[PDB]
Amino acid sequence: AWTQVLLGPGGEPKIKNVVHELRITNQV
Amino acid sequence: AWTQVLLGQAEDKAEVDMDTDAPQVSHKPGGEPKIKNVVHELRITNQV
Repeated sequence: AWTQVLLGPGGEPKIKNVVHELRITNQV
Repeated sequence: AWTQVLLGQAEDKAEVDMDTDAPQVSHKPGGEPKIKNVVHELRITNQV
C-alpha cells in the first residue's frame, strides 16, 4: 500500500511532499 | 574591508541572495565601511 501510494487492509499511507528550492547564493 | 571599499567594488558580480539562507546580513569581522567621496577641485586663479 505504501508502494502504490508512493507512486501517486493495507492501511492508509501518508507520503508527504518534500519541498525543494533551487537556489542561487553568490552566482552558484 | 577598508581596502575592499577603497577599490570601488560594487559587488553585484556576486548576485543577490533571493531567500535568507545566508543573505549576507552579519555583524562582520570586516564591518561595513562607507568611504567618503571626497572631491578635490581643479580651478584657475591668476592664470594657474
